[PDB]
Amino acid sequence: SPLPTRRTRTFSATVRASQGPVYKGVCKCFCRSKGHGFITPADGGPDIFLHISDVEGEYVPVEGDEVTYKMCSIKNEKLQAVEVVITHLAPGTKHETWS
Amino acid sequence: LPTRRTRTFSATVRASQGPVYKGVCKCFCRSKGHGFITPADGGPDIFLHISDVEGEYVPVEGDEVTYKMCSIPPKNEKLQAVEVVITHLAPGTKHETWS
Amino acid sequence: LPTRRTRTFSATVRASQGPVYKGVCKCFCRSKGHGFITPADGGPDIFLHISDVEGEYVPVEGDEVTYKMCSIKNEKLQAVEVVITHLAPGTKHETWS
Amino acid sequence: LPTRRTRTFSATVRASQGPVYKGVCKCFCRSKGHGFITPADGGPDIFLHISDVEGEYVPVEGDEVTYKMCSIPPNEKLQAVEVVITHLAPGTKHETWS
Repeated sequence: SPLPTRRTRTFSATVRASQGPVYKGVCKCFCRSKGHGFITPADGGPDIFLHISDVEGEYVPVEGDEVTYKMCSIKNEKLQAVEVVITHLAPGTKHETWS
Repeated sequence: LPTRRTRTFSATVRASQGPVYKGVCKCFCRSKGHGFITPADGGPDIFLHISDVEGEYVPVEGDEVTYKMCSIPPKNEKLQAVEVVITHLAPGTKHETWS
Repeated sequence: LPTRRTRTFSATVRASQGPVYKGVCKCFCRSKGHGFITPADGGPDIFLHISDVEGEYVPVEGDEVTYKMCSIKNEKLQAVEVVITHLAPGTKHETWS
Repeated sequence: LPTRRTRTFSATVRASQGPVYKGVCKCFCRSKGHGFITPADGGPDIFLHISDVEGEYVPVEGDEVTYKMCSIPPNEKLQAVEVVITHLAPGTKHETWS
C-alpha cells in the first residue's frame, strides 16, 4: 500500500478518525527501520496497520506492548491506527526510546 | 522544551486519557516549529509543537482545533497542546501542506 | 506554605495536568499538618501538605501513594491529589475522625 | 453525603483510577458546601461536595471543570472528585476562600 503517514492523512480522514471511539489493542509487530507494524485488536479482529508517524511517546513499540488507538480507513477498506499510545510496556523485553 | 518522541511515557499516557478541548491557533512558525493555541473559553494560550500536529495541513492563525492538554515535567511549569487536530480551516488565509 | 485552597489557579491546572507518580510516605505529622513523600524511581523528597490528601485514612510512614507534582516563588516541589494505594503493613492506621 | 475525608479507602482508589471528564459548574453554594456539575458528554448532573474542590477559587456557574467520578454507596448516584477549574467563567466576579 502507498504508506498513509500522519503528515499525509487527508483533512477529513483525520477529523473523522479523531471523532471515532478509542480502542484497546496489542502491538503484534514493529520494525523501526521499516517504519511500520501491526496491532492486534483487543475484542479480536484483523490486525490494524501501524505507521511509525502515528505513534506517541518517547518509546519505540515492541511486540506485546499494550496500546490505545483510534482507527482510520485508508482508498479502500484497509484499516490504520492513528493517535496511538502505549499503555503498558511488555515485561522481559528491552524497551528503547527513539534516539 | 518537549516534542512527541520526547514526551515521557506517562505524560503521554495521562494526556491521551484526558478530555478534549476546542481552541484556535494563534501563532505558528514552521521555520521554528512551534505556535500557540488560544483556548476557546479564553484564558492562557497553550504552547504547541509541530510534531504534535496531525494531518496534512500546516496550522495557521485562525484555524479551529481540538486538542488535549499536558504539562512539562518534572516541574509542570507550563502547559502544552497534544493530539492536535485542525477541525475548521481559517477561512481567509489560503493553506499549504507539509509537502 | 501552599495548600489546596491556596494553590493559585494556574498551579492547580498545571499539576492536575501532569503525570501520575508513585512514591512512599516518608513521614507525616498530623498535628503539624504535613510530611514528605519519597519518589518511586528515586529523587528529591516531595513536600506533602495535609489538605492535599484524599481519603478516610491518615497517612503513615510506608504508605504507598500516587500523586501529581507542582513546583512552589521559584521552585520546591509539592505533591497534590494524593492517593494512598497500599497501607503500611507494620503500623496501625487511623481515620480522620 | 460522602466527603474527601470520609471517602472509603477503596472508593478513593477506583475514583482516581478511572477516566477524566470535562464539565461545567451547574451550581454551587459555598454556604451549603455543595453544588452540581453538568457533564459535558451529556447526562445527569454530578453531585459535588466542597471538600473535593482544589484551587483558591470558589466554584461559579459556568466555570469549566475536569473531574474524576465516584459513586455514592448504599450506589447509582454519582459524584465528582479531584475537581479542577480549568476555565474561569467570564461574566461574573470570581472569589477565593476567605
